[PDB]
Amino acid sequence: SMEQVAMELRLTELTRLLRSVLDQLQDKDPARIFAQPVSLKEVPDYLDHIKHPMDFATMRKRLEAQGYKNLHEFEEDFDLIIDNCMKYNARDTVFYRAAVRLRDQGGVVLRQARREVDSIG
Repeated sequence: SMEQVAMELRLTELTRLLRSVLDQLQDKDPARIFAQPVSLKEVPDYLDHIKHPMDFATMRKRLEAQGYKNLHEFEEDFDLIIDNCMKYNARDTVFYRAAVRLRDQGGVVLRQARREVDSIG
């Protein structure tokens, strides 16, 4: 149908906007602490601590399969990245501190993205 196509153009455009959002958030992580999944070879107990792992490469795979239906779902995944780190790592670690900084800096980007998603529909 013509509607399904219209729907698919909006998903594609949302994907377009979320790709730009993802690139902006990932620039706030110059150390690349959040770039890839925590290694289960290097942290074999990780899943005993963290039940839903997340990282920027995994978000990117979901993104490119148009797997985010709305901004809320995308934010949920970003928030997992931050929250998993803040639980697994202690407060006095470069990891925890990197997550705090990513959260603080990402807030600005996410604030405007919500306005853009509401605005452009």
